[PDB]
Amino acid sequence: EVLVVTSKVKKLIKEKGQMNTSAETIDVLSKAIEQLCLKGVESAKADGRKTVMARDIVI
Amino acid sequence: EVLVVTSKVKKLIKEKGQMNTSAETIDVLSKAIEQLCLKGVESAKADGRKTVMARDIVI
DNA sequence: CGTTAAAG
DNA sequence: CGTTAAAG
Repeated sequence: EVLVVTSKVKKLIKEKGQMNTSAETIDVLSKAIEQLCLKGVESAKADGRKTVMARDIVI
Repeated sequence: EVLVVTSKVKKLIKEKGQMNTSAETIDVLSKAIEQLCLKGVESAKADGRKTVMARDIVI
């Protein structure tokens, strides 16, 4: 379910912008990781590989 | 440094694609979270808010 | 040691 | 910020 380290995302946002982070922001970041991983699976399989690589995460 | 839950990203990729996940893939996912959070800070500040919200993470 | 509760 | 879970 939760694919981001909430404490570290909040520490980064507080330190860089002096701002809080909503529960829903954490949810969007987790869903974003999920979709990157699933599209990374498609890309590695399309190339016949058994490993998702950095080049499979299109950003 | 590491903003993704590595064990859960690897579990997701293994379960969904029967594939391994490279060290460099985890690094790209962490860098992707970092850039989303920093762009989220810019968006919330531009709107004069003290909270990064779901609508500040443009995907 | 990051997450979840709830003491101060 | 101490307690409760569970990632590393």
